[PDB]
Amino acid sequence: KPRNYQLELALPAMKGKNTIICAPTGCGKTFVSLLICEHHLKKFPQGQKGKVVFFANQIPVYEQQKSVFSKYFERHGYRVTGISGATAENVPVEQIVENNDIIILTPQILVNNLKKGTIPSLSIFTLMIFDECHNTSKQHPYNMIMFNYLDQKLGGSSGPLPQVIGLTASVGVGDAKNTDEALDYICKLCASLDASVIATVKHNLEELEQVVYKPQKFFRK
Amino acid sequence: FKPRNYQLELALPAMKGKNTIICAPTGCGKTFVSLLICEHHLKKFPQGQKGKVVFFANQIPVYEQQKSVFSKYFERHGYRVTGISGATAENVPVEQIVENNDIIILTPQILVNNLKKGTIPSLSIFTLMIFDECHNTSKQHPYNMIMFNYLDQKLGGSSGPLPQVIGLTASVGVGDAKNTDEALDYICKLCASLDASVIATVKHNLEELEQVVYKPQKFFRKVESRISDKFKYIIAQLMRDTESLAKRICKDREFGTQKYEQWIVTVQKACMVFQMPDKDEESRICKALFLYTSHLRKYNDALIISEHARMKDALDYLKDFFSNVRAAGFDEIEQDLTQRFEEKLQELESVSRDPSNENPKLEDLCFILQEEYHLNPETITILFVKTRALVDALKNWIEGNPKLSFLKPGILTGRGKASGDHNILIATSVADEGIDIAQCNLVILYEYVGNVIKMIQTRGRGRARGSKCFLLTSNAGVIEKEQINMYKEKMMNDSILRLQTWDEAVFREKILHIQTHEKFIRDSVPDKENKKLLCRKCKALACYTADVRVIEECHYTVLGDAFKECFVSRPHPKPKQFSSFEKRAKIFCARQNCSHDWGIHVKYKTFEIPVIKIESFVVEDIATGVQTLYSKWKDFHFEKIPFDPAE
Amino acid sequence: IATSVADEGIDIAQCNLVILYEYVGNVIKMIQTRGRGRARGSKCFLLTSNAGVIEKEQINMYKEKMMNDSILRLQTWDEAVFREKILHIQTHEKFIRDSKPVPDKENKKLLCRKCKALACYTADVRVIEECHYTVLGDAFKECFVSRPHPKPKQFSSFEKRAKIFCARQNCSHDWGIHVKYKTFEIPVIKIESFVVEDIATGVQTLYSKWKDFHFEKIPFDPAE
Amino acid sequence: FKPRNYQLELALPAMKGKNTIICAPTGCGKTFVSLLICEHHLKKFPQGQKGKVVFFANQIPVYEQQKSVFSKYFERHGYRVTGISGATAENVPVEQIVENNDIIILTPQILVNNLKKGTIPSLSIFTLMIFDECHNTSKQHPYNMIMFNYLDQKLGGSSGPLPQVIGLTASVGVGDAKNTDEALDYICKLCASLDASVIATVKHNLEELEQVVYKPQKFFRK
RNA sequence: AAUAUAAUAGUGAUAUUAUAUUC
RNA sequence: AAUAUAAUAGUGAUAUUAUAUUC
RNA sequence: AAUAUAAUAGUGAUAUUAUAUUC
RNA sequence: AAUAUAAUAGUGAUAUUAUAUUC
Ligand SMILES: *O[C@H]1[C@@H](O)[C@H](n2cnc3c(=O)[nH]c(N)nc32)O[C@@H]1COP(=O)(O)OP(=O)(O)OP(=O)(O)O
Ligand SMILES: *O[C@H]1[C@@H](O)[C@H](n2cnc3c(=O)[nH]c(N)nc32)O[C@@H]1COP(=O)(O)OP(=O)(O)OP(=O)(O)O
Ligand SMILES: *O[C@H]1[C@@H](O)[C@H](n2cnc3c(=O)[nH]c(N)nc32)O[C@@H]1COP(=O)(O)OP(=O)(O)OP(=O)(O)O
Ligand SMILES: *O[C@H]1[C@@H](O)[C@H](n2cnc3c(=O)[nH]c(N)nc32)O[C@@H]1COP(=O)(O)OP(=O)(O)OP(=O)(O)O
Ligand SMILES: [Mg+2]
Ligand SMILES: [Mg+2]
Ligand SMILES: [Mg+2]
Ligand SMILES: [Mg+2]
Ligand SMILES: [Zn+2]
Ligand SMILES: [Zn+2]
Repeated sequence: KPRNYQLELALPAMKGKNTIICAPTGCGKTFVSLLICEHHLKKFPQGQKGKVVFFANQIPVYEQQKSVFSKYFERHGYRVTGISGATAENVPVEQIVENNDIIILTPQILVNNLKKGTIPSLSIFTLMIFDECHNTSKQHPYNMIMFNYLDQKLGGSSGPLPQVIGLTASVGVGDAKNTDEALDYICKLCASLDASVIATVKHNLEELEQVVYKPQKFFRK
Repeated sequence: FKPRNYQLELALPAMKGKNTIICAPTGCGKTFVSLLICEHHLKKFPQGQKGKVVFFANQIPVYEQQKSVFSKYFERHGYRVTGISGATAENVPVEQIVENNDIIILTPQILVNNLKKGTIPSLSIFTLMIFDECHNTSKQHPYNMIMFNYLDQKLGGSSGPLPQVIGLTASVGVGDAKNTDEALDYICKLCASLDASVIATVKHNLEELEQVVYKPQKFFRKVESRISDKFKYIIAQLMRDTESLAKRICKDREFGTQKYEQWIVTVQKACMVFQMPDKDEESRICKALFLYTSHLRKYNDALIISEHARMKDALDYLKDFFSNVRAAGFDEIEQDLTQRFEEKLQELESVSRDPSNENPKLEDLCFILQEEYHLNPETITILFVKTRALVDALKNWIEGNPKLSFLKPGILTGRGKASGDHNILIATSVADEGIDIAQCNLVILYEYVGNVIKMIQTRGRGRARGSKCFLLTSNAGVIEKEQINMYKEKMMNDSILRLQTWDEAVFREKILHIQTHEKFIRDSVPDKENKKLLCRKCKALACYTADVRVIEECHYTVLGDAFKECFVSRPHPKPKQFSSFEKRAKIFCARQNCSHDWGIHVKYKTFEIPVIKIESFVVEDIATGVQTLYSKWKDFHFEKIPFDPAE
Repeated sequence: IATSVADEGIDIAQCNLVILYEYVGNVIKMIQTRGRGRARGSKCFLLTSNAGVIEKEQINMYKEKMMNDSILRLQTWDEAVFREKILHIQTHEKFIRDSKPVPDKENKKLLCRKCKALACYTADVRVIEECHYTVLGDAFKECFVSRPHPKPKQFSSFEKRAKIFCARQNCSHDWGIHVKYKTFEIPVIKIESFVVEDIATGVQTLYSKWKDFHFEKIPFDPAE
Repeated sequence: FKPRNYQLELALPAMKGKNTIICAPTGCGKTFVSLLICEHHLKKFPQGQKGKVVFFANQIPVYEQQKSVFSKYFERHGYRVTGISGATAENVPVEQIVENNDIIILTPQILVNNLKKGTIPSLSIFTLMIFDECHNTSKQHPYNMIMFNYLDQKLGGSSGPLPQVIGLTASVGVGDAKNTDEALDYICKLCASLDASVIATVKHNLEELEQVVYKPQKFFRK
């Protein structure tokens, strides 16, 4: 039984919109991910099937997400697998991606396999989820994958592209000294993830504030 | 191809770029007129430009026919012909299909819907429009919606180019006009609806036209009603005993008439809103009342059927009814009523097996058929009746009659809830002209009441010289209706010939006036608290208005696993795909074999969902307790939550 | 409160009290049930009004003694000899294991076991993947009702959607299920709900399982 | 309608997805055979997928007839039928026309020219191909050019999905063959041209067929 | 302009003519 | 679900039924 | 639809019911 | 080996160090 604000955060994503989901740490973004993935996979007709890729930037988060998704989606008939640096070598990555509906990856695997050529395009995925998506910027692996995405989009490749969902507790304003510059930075981040929507808790705020409380900060000089 | 002179004469005003209503007798070959107009229209453009024609067929057979003819004819000229009907309208790029074809055959609802969605931005994309049976352009008919768009663009400041409008009809109609002047008004309003400045009729070439389409002679047969009803004498006792049974539970007009039908329907709707503290008892007596009024209705129907046909046919109607009832299941009330019916069955079949009781109308009909087939054994007949029950009735009556043995009957009805060997074709009615069938040199109208347009159109079956049309009735009013319809035709032709004499400019001015007036006329709080939806028969709880979702601002479905326990289902007798929906099965009330029809079960996109009609339910307000009944979902006013796939 | 659990199953909370109410089982389940009593001081009561049940599980205890003793005996044997004996038993079992009735092509009639209404014909019955049986034609569709399945499940290539019942005079006898199989939406019927009348003879016989019903079973062809 | 048994028999190898040359006497109603195969082909696809059938008529009258019949038959089932001939082939978005229609009747030269022009990138857009009078596939005839494209795609390194291929003929021909072995070679070469692994003829149902198409008695007047 | 079939001349590729079709 | 026609009830917007069509 | 276990009649293959599981 | 963040120096690209991660 999901909390209301989780449904509220998941709603723009479930409508097929590329979305940056911004909510405080500990609000249970995992279940949001599960809802988005479930709705995304079940929406496809009989003659078609979706493929979801979940990017976790760290091995503990990788294993956790892999376990949770495997336990949750085994029932619905979706095969969940994962590729980390340990199991990434001397394996048919293309087949592993092809033979599974949900694939949990550390971004470096996809970067390496993309530039190596084993995975020709991102068109193989119908959905992408970046955990801690604020990391998409500069030379970070996230941003490299997204560079592949945008290179395909802005080019004449004319191939189908996956829906992109970011997840973060903060997008960040960067070095911005004022709200205008902040707006520009946030816009550039949205551009990085090709997101047209930023989802935050609005209607359900009072419920959210009964879960994650803001601690008091003191300054000792 | 060798076109007749009157066809060129009719097509001439349209070829001059004039918006034109083409009025000519049914069967004169209007298709060739359309072909000529389209060919000339397409070939008139310079090299750097091209025209786009859209043809409106109101019915699918006409759609396929016209699409085929236009494709076969215009392929050699380098013009692509396509079509979009209800079947092929879904999940297709309508805009591109229109853009990539020169001639497009369409059922009007496609264009109305696509204009409403905005997929087709403007009517400016067409340089020519052709309305088949253009007399249908009026009121809320799809044709008139299209023309609403057209005139909204013309009278507006958009200043976009508009297509030439060509209507086609056998009769424009005078409407309700009691005199020629008012008829002139109606015709002018029609011309305003189609934005037509010209009414084209055959004048110079009439002598050629009259050698193709001949006017059949019309005879009026006025007969007497059957002199004595034994059948109604005894069945009025079953109506009386049933309304006496109803007279036990109630705590609260002639038989065999429409008045009694209206009364018993209003009563049936009155019994659904009665309430008690005990709800199960309420369900019992409401089911009882529903059943009583139902049997009453069926008995009434039997009376009427036997008025217009054999008493055996009415008896068999009731027997079919009770057969179905027996198939439904054993209900105490139904078993009772069927029992009391079965008590009188012997007496009844005793009373319709007698040759003495045969109705005067069927005797006279038999006389007509006998004489006409005696004179001409090769005669092909078509027999129009009001109801399908009468279709079956006369179907059985003909082959159940030894004297009519030369007849080989056939059936023509609608789909919904000479060289061959069929000599006579019994039918209900056919919308407009339709596809040409075998020529009938005998047309029998049995208790038929039409309008002037249908009268003029039915002549198309009699095109051959020597065709005859009889009107047989016991009502004596029907005669008068047909006669005043003939007078209406006179008014029509005279008013048309008067309009043709006007200066075209002045006529355009009057038309513009009418159009602007009509546009002026045309341009002229939902309840948020939860309601209950109860069965209209057993008063059982079916749904809550919070569970109801609205798909495409039209169809209504239900969410939750709760509703799945309230209904049963059986595969749909007539599986049909409407819009984006595909009919699968019928859903009925599941409580104690109530089996009341709640709606249908359909496949919509990826979902398998039930769709219900408010007509089958009673709306109870939780707060007040007041129960209400509703026409259609349009008249039910509450805030309707759109269907969300993500919900 | 529970009915039964196959084998050990998932590990549950530790119960220091296990009560068997009119319960009868084998030695294996007896030893497995102890797994819920792992902690010291756990107790197991067997409560019955039958002088038999007690006797049953004590001969089960004796069976356990025999088991442990026999295992202790087998563990003293030489592994080579044991391999030899095992191979002997294996070959024997394979010999026993390595060691079809003529189908009836006469058209039968499948009648409702309750109301004796005609449901199906054996000419209409088609077999999907050697196991499940369906009914062709639009004739069958007027013989049955359907209700949304209370426990929809996916088995193999099939998806359960509705349950189907008899339509005649509210017989409502359970004839089978209605399923989505590949591209087709089709009913699947069980023979245990029907009576077979060969009306050549006029004889009515009853079959519990489909594989015990021998008639001509034609494969399901999408190309029909 | 009510198909004759030999028609179902002839269509059966095609309805199982095999590339098939159908060889039957002239006037046995091959039209309804095509209708059967096409209907089954289009209805076999799941919801999220759809097929595209292309019918090759070598002559304009046959083109118009087949276009008409297919249109009248498949309109009710929700399949758009169209056609492209020499008259309608110029200054039109042929690629879009192919894309936006389920059943397309072509004269072969349209497909040849449009394949060569590049407007139709691959035959992978069609899930089914039907050649009327398929014995014409040989030498430089347009049919054989189309099949050259097909076979170049098949035998080539990168090969996408390929359409099922159904030929229709009264006679496959033996060529100049002077004996049954050379005839066998010619027939095998023809089957190789159309990529057909099955030759369907009427065998089980022969009596029914011989009640429909009778063989005229031939006399020679010297 | 291209394609097919037939007859012909030639050992053959082909060539002439006849016939049909297509873009 | 929408639309048209006819009869009936009402002064009428409408309403009921019948018939047909469309999406 | 298959599989296992238990009770019950049969000497037994089995059969009925109960329970549980799997595809 | 790659990447991110922070401090510091520099107008800046960057550079040093610290910290963390990934392959
Ligand atoms: O070289 C040919 C050709 O370029 C052109 N031509 C004439 N008809 C066609 C045609 O149907 N298709 C194509 N692709 N090209 C065509 O004309 C040149 C020769 O002219 P002709 O005198 O031989 O042709 P004409 O129209 O006078 O007579 P015919 O075509 O009926 O035989
Ligand atoms: O409210 C209606 C409607 O939502 C839906 N429905 C049924 N047929 C159609 C249709 O042709 N076009 C549209 N837009 N909507 C349709 O069903 C609801 C009512 O169900 P019914 O019981 O009246 O439908 P049924 O098939 O049983 O009768 P009928 O359609 O043959 O007259
Ligand atoms: O003959 C059976 C069978 O073909 C099919 N069926 C039903 N459930 C399954 C299943 O779990 N696995 C397989 N392989 N096949 C199955 O249904 C036919 C009989 O229908 P039932 O009424 O017995 O099945 P139902 O769902 O109504 O009851 P239940 O078995 O789940 O309890
Ligand atoms: O140039 C580097 C590099 O080639 C190699 N190396 C060491 N660790 C890694 C690694 O995690 N991933 C990759 N791709 N390459 C690696 O060693 C060379 C330098 O040796 P170092 O002394 O700097 O590395 P070392 O293991 O000794 O120290 P540390 O990296 O654990 O702190
Ligand atoms: Mg799917
Ligand atoms: Mg053939
Ligand atoms: Mg499909
Ligand atoms: Mg060519
Ligand atoms: Zn009910
Ligand atoms: Zn039954």
